[PDB]
Amino acid sequence: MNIFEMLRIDEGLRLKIYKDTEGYYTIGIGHLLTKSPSLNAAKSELDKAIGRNTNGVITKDEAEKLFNQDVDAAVRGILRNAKLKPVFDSLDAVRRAALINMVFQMGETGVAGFTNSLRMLQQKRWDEAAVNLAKSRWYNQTPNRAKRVITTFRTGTWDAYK
Repeated sequence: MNIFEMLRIDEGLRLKIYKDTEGYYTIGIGHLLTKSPSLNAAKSELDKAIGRNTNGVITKDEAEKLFNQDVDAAVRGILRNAKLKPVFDSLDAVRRAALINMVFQMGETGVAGFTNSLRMLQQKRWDEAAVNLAKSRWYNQTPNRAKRVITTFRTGTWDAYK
C-alpha cells in the first residue's frame, strides 16, 4: 500500500464527468474540475487540464496523469504551509500518507485549519487525535472514508485499506 493506491481506493476511477460527494463536477481519480453548477464550465476546465477538446470524456492514462499531478500538488501544498509542514515532518511515512489524503480531499487551507487535531498529531497522542478528527463536517459527510484515514493516523498501519 502507498498513497497512490490509498487514494485510488478512496476516490475511484471514472472516465466521464461526474459529481463528487459535494455535488461538484469531477473526473478521473477525484480530479475536481470546478465548483460551478455549469457543466460547460467544467468541460472548459477539463479541456484546459488535458490540453485537448474532450467533451467530457478522458482516457485512463489521462486520468492517471491528472492524478499524479494532484498527489504532487497535495504534497507541495503541505510542504509550503506553515501549519502543515511541521506536522508532516514529525510523522512516519504511513501517517504522512494519511495527511496527504486529507489535503487531496479538502485542500491545503482546509486541513491547515484543523489546529487542535494537528497539535495532537504532532504530540503523537494518537487516540486523542483520532477522537478530535471525527468531530468534523468531514467525518459526518464522508464517514467511511474519514474512518479509514483516521484509523491510519491512529495506528500507523494500513489495516483500514487491506
